[PDB]
Amino acid sequence: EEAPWPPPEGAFVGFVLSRKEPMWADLLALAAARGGRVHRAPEPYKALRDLKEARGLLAKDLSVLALREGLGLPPGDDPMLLAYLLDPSNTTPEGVARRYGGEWTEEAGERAALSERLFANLWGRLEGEERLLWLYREVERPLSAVLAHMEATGVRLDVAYLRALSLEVAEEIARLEAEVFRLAGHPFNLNSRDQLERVLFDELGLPAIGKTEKTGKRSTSAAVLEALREAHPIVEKILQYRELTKLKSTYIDPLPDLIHPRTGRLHTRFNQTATATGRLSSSDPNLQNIPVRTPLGQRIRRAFIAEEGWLLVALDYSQIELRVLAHLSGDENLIRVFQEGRDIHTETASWMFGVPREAVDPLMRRAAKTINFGVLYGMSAHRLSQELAIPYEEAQAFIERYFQSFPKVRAWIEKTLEEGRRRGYVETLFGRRRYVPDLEARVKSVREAAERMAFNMPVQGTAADLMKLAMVKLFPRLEEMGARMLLQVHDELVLEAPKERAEAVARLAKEVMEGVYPLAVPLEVEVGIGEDWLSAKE
DNA sequence: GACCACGGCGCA
DNA sequence: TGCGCCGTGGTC
Ligand SMILES: Nc1ncnc2c1ncn2[C@H]1CC[C@@H](COP(=O)(O)OP(=O)(O)OP(=O)(O)O)O1
Ligand SMILES: [Mg+2]
Ligand code: NA
Ligand code: NA
Ligand code: NA
Ligand code: NA
Repeated sequence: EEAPWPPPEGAFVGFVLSRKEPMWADLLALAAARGGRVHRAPEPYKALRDLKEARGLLAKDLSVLALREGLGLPPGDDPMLLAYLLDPSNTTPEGVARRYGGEWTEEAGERAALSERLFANLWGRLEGEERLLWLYREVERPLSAVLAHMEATGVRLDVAYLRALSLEVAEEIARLEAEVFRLAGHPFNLNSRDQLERVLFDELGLPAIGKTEKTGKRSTSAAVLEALREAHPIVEKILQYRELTKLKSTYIDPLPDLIHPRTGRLHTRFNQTATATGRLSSSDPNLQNIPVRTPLGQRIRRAFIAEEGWLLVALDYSQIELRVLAHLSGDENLIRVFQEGRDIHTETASWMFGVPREAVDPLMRRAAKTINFGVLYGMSAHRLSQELAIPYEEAQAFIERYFQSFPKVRAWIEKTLEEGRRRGYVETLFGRRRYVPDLEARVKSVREAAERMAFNMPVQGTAADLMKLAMVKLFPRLEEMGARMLLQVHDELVLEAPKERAEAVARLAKEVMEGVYPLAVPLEVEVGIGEDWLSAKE
């Protein structure tokens, strides 16, 4: 059972970290298991040099830490990836363990033994599941290596810039805070939604609109505040206060404190088994939700910069989820729009909601986007009218004139739900699965909620599969050009390239992304270059 | 000190 | 539709 370090090749690794973040963790223990024997490493760090590959639960995490120490240790087989492909609700080692025959403990040796056992059991369950096997070998397993390099590389942050911006925003916050209190006739904690509720609906005469989900309090959400924007001067200042405090507390203040001492850069984690649809997630810190939609947000984007002598290259799949819907549904009108190379939102703004596409004003185009997104998420005419500043009836029509112009989308949604009810799951173009039991619920509200989750997954998940595949293909090509892949934001990639190669890099990555997997419609990629994330965007 | 539920909101 | 993080108001 107990055998001296080192282990034979192909052994499963087990390791304990002082904390969950690979880039910040002390490696406390390092074990390995193979053929019914466990090898525990006398000194974890030195023991790392003996390994040729990290095979086991949470492989990437160990690879990231290895890369941190200047070791080129790649992640290989990971039972978590197998489990997640079988059922995307398999997101943690704790859960996967109890489910497939072990216990996730806090000891390296037991973790190595667990990894071996779980892999054997899980690999057998993936026999016959050829499409999931293809996903594992061709996408998830290789992807884990790409992600490990991204995590270890990190991205550069203009700290002094954010420090200065912080002091600016702090001053503006105090003005709004002072005004709000003037209008309230007294100070209170403006960050407390409970105290705000009292002030708005009880102390001021403002009418409550909706209520909160769990506790049933009168909501003070943006949707509610926006509707009361001209019911009282205090509202506008509260909306602005919300924006500034959100951005300051979430990005401006925390980010500078997260710079790594060795790298001088910011290192997120790209979670590979975290979502029900097949998307990645980002945490510690989350870099897939850096602001950009507001002025202040854009000034925050500017903080993410290229290394000196380098440029950022930002690549973005144009309307990918819509293109994927065109393919999956086979709707002629939708397919023709993309094949003719037309702006789908502009076309959507003419095909319905009047005419003609020579064209529509910009405010009309966002109207079309709202509809499209709405269809994507199964948004009711209610929330659509509230999202469109138009009477409820005006929204109902807009939704109908949509399914008139793109009939096969309707047929596709109905077909997807029917098959989901029979099989108990839905799938992406590549066969990635999400089980959706509640399609058979006897409570309409629950059932319908489940339906929206169900038919959306094939779209969101196919777009995720495509991006993942693209990253897998793109990565080796960048390596050979001396370029870096830094971040992924669902439909977008951010790279780093030497100034002199930035053009060549952008051209190559663009073409690699557009040709990732030919569909019934072309994939168009928009690319931008700049010294910071904002100026690199379009 | 850590952790929780909630409402709220940042991004795709 | 899918995430992860914030402060509040709390518990332990
Ligand atoms: N405000 C919002 N609300 C909900 N979902 C949103 C969103 N913004 C984006 N998404 C979702 C849906 C799409 C995706 C981001 O795509 P783009 O925002 O770039 O819209 P695209 O289709 O490319 O039209 P373009 O104007 O760019 O031509 O994330
Ligand atoms: Mg876009
Ligand atoms: Na991992
Ligand atoms: Na139904
Ligand atoms: Na989606
Ligand atoms: Na090569």
